[PDB]
Amino acid sequence: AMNVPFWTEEHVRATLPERDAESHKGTYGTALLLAGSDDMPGAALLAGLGAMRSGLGKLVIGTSENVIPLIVPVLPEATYWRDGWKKAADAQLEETYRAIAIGPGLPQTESVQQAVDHVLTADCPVILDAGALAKRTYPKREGPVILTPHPGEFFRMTGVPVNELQKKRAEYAKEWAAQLQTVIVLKGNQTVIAFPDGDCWLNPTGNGALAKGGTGDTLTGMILGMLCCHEDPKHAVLNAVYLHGACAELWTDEHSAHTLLAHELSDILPRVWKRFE
Amino acid sequence: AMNVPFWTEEHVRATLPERDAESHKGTYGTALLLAGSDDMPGAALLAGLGAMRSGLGKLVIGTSENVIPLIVPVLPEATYWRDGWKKAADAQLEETYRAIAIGPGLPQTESVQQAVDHVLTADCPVILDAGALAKRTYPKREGPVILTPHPGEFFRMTGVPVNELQKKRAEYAKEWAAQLQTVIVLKGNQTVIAFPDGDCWLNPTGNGALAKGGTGDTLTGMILGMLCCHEDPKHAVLNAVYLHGACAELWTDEHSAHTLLAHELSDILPRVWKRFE
Amino acid sequence: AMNVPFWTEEHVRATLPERDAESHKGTYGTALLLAGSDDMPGAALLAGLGAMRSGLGKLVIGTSENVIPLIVPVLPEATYWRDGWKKAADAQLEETYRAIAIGPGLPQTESVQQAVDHVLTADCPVILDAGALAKRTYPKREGPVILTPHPGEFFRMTGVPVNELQKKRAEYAKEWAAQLQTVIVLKGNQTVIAFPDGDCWLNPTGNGALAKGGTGDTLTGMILGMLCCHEDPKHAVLNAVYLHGACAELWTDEHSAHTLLAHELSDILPRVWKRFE
Amino acid sequence: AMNVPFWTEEHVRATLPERDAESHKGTYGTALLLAGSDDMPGAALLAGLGAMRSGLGKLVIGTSENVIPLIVPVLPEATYWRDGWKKAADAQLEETYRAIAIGPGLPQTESVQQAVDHVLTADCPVILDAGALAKRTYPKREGPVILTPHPGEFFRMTGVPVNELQKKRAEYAKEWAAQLQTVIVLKGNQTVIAFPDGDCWLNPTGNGALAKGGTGDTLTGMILGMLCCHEDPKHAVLNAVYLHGACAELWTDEHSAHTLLAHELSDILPRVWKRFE
Ligand SMILES: Nc1ncnc2c1ncn2[C@@H]1O[C@H](COP(=O)(O)O)[C@@H](O)[C@H]1O
Ligand SMILES: Nc1ncnc2c1ncn2[C@@H]1O[C@H](COP(=O)(O)O)[C@@H](O)[C@H]1O
Ligand SMILES: Nc1ncnc2c1ncn2[C@@H]1O[C@H](COP(=O)(O)O)[C@@H](O)[C@H]1O
Ligand SMILES: Nc1ncnc2c1ncn2[C@@H]1O[C@H](COP(=O)(O)O)[C@@H](O)[C@H]1O
Ligand SMILES: Nc1ncnc2c1ncn2[C@@H]1O[C@H](COP(=O)(O)O)[C@@H](O)[C@H]1O
Ligand SMILES: Nc1ncnc2c1ncn2[C@@H]1O[C@H](COP(=O)(O)O)[C@@H](O)[C@H]1O
Ligand SMILES: Nc1ncnc2c1ncn2[C@@H]1O[C@H](COP(=O)(O)O)[C@@H](O)[C@H]1O
Ligand SMILES: Nc1ncnc2c1ncn2[C@@H]1O[C@H](COP(=O)(O)O)[C@@H](O)[C@H]1O
Ligand SMILES: [Mg+2]
Ligand SMILES: [Mg+2]
Ligand SMILES: [Mg+2]
Ligand SMILES: [Mg+2]
Repeated sequence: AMNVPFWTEEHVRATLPERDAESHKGTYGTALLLAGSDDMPGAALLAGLGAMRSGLGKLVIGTSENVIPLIVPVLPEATYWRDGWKKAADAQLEETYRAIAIGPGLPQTESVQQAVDHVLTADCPVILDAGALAKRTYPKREGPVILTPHPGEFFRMTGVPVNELQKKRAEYAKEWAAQLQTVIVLKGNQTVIAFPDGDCWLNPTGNGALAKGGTGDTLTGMILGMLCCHEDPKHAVLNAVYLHGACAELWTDEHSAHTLLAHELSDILPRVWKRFE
Repeated sequence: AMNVPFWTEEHVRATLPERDAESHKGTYGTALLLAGSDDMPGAALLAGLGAMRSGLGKLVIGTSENVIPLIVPVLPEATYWRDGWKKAADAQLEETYRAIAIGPGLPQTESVQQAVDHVLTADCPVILDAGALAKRTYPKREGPVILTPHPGEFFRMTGVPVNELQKKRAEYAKEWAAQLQTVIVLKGNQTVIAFPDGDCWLNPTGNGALAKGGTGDTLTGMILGMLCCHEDPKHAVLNAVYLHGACAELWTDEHSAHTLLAHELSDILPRVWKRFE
Repeated sequence: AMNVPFWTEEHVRATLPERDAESHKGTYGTALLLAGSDDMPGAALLAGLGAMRSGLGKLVIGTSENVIPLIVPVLPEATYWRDGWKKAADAQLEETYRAIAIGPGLPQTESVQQAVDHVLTADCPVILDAGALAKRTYPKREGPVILTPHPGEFFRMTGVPVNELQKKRAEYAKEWAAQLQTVIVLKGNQTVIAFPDGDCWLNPTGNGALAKGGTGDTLTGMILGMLCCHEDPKHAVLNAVYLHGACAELWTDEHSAHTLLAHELSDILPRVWKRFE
Repeated sequence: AMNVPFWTEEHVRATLPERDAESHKGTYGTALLLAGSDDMPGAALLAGLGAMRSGLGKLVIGTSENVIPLIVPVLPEATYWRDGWKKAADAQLEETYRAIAIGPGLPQTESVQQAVDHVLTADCPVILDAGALAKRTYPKREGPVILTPHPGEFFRMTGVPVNELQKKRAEYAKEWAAQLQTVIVLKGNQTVIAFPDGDCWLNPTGNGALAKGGTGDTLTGMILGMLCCHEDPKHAVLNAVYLHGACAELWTDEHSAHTLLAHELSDILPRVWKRFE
């Protein structure tokens, strides 16, 4: 209705970063992932794999103590801030991060919001997902704040009922990105990426293989890692959404769309990303 | 003897569901898996992988507390109801599920039967396997009850000795599906799928690679997931049994039948299912 | 020197079992693996994978309590006898097994020998490896006892120094198989399989990729599983040793011999075994 | 500037060891890896996989008690010295090792230095990495001491600021290898391998896929294993650095350089090493 353009293959190709010969892990920064709780542990593994696959230099995972041992055998490249998401409720971060994500696998509690308020005093891009998404406003700060709601979460944030939202997705996503002054990645078929300066794009990739638990956790991690290796955080968000969907499309070439498990998106991304270089 | 027809490739092709572009995890429902105990933990991983591979939207695994950490690194897409199978002994479920399975890796105790009685007050299809199979009767309810005995379990349920059962498998499975008013998936070479309205089919797929611990746990999960994405639960049961056997047949093309491990059925299913689309 | 014959491809082909359409896990029996301790846990995973890959019907792993959780995510098809190897020191087994192995990852203690004495009152083939190998004698019983020493272990059992043993491997292995009335699988390049009735064979397969920790643990499991699916336990031992070596030979076609990890033998066996059918 | 030569493919080919038919795990020695702590557990898995992939006979991992269970399911071929890195602070090793590595995933503490001092009284090559790297001197001993700093660690060791170091890498690495009488593997693009007898080489392999957490942990393990199977420890160091980089180059043929995870280097090495035989 607003003729929102698609972020196309050519846009992805033009904006994906190089990984120069003369670079080291510091060049690509340290990200912080605040995710995973005792009854929702998996989201931390899913977002952690997503992030480390996506071009960062180092990853610190601030997860609940009992979730740590579940990540290590799969992702021994991550290090930990023990009970990090809980500790972030109590004080500003003393360490500097290139980008921060909070929420996958976290409960929708006031303590999580206290951690959000603390993380937002850092000077870096911050992603809020899942349990960190609430009806609230956001402080003026330098770095972008990126919200990644599915339509149910968007209802929670805005009071716009899902059946109404789905009739005018880009109109609502844009209106709320403007009002909140946050980026909004409104998930679904033709995911909307709405920027608070009024730029808006639709994502052309993806399919129903993604319509299963965990896929958004992987996405959150992909955005996190891409924020570390892209100079322009807009490109990081857009490329992450695009490549996430493209991994599902590769899967369905030889596998049924009913059978994908989220973590496999991370396994597919290395070859998919290569195709866009 | 009763000329029971085979559920054929063409039946599978005609009844497997689509996964539409305009769908999300809610479209494919949330299943509940009540499985896995401290000395039989593996069944929960096997049924959990089977279920998430088979087209559901979300999976909640109600397993013993100490089994949880053993599933997460392999299946980070599942969430948990801590000690769920034990808690189900005490009260009706307050959450709504698209389908429920109970029994793989559970002991054959009265407490498991109490959980069965509670789960049966939900309005959804329910699968009973392994430890949940007992000599008993079933309350009138809307959703189908699907029993998945091997011949030893069928003896436990009915008093029909295995050596007699094996002479007239479909006759006994049909008689007991009618008497109990449950679906009976009577396992073995030429698995019988007997419906309580008198429909009955034989499964043409599978081989001796399946004659090893855990394969039925994987099957239970496959039925669970297929109940979530098929409109007709009869088709879900039939397709699950068929595709389970077909995965073993793919394995034996290049691998010895002596060497299959149950979890690999789940790894094979993505490509096998694609062939039937 | 004694012109001991090789167990050849044609011998393997002639003696490997079928896995009939009309069979179930009971047909292929339940094995018991008594293995793995707190500072040597890995041997239980290695022997467990080896066994379940090798044609048994069910596997019960009697391992230390804290080792259980380390096996489950890799081998969810196994079930457990909690602290089984320790409990076997106290009483005869009340359950019937098709075959038993004891020792991989167990300490060389008197308590392990007490478990050995108890396991030997069962009527089935029994394999002793690693910590279960000691200087001792064996009671008259129906089922074969199969010892799987490397030359260091053979010295421990016999007092024959390794440098002397290696000069006349088959002569010593035969002499001691006769004296003890046990099968002796004397490991190394050209493994000797000596039977207490005086039959003796050399194994023609294998290479230096096997000269690394854990490979014998995998072998012990392979023998265990093959004892369950072969009618003649001599063939089970011989085929296991042969196929174990053949998996290393397949590895070295495209991978360096320096780089094999024991568990990968188990991953290779499905395709290798197929070649001999 | 000093015209330091590259260690080339032809050098690697000429110096990689054989793995003879008549060999066993003792031929290739037992290594000790002192690595992994509660908030940095992954380094032990990464270095452990690296080491066992690289031609040793046995590996003992002296890691913190709670890290053990995280390694076993991935690397069941390793055995353990429980809390080994901590115990090494208290006394000389009573066991003989072919080579020792200390530091990956260890904190930069005085207790780690006490363990270093004890390990150095053994008569074998010793690698110091990560937490074991400090500003210090080294006792006269037979076996080489091999330091594996990245430029940040080199600053910690020497006071040479990174921006100055990077202008004259080989000059500084050589000067400090001479002064300390240690081997220095100065990491980065064109890694410098400086020997204390004044030999020095540059590594021609590798790319930005390596510029991510954990890759140096894998390298430390590769050096450790190669020290066990090479007669000349200089060749072991040089070959390890070379093959490590070559694995990254193989990865980038079909996968994006942004997406490599360190543990995958270990998965690639078997085929890469084969190419140089
Ligand atoms: N190749 C390199 N060149 C320059 N600095 C480096 C290099 N590798 C690591 N560093 C520095 O050391 C830090 C990493 O320390 P660590 O994570 O403790 O191993 C980086 O953030 C850089 O500041
Ligand atoms: N049918 C579909 N087509 C394309 N993308 C989808 C579809 N269903 C779900 N997704 C994506 O899967 C993810 C779901 O996020 P979440 O609900 O947080 O797991 C988002 O990236 C969605 O845009
Ligand atoms: N693409 C979508 N369109 C409409 N509703 C959705 C979509 N994705 C998620 N939801 C809603 O939110 C619920 C999932 O919430 P959660 O499992 O907490 O992430 C679903 O059951 C739906 O009711
Ligand atoms: N020989 C065989 N041919 C076909 N299917 C088999 C065979 N042996 C076992 N199965 C199947 O393997 C599963 C065994 O279930 P369970 O005993 O619960 O593990 C069922 O789906 C059986 O029908
Ligand atoms: N296809 C089958 N035909 C006959 N008996 C079976 C079959 N599958 C399982 N059983 C019996 O039930 C036992 C397995 O029980 P469980 O291990 O408790 O699932 C087997 O040892 C058999 O005695
Ligand atoms: N160089 C070699 N050639 C053939 N087989 C070997 C070689 N080195 C070791 N093995 C085998 O590897 C296993 C070692 O057993 P263990 O010492 O118990 O791990 C046995 O099956 C040996 O025969
Ligand atoms: N094929 C073989 N030939 C000679 N000695 C061996 C062989 N395999 C193992 N050993 C000896 O036994 C030791 C291994 O014992 P273990 O690690 O306890 O299994 C080796 O270090 C050797 O001294
Ligand atoms: N851009 C690059 N080119 C080649 N090697 C690299 C590059 N970045 C990092 N490395 C290597 O990756 C490892 C990093 O070690 P560490 O910082 O200890 O993880 C070392 O082997 C470095 O030489
Ligand atoms: Mg989500
Ligand atoms: Mg069963
Ligand atoms: Mg051994
Ligand atoms: Mg390092």
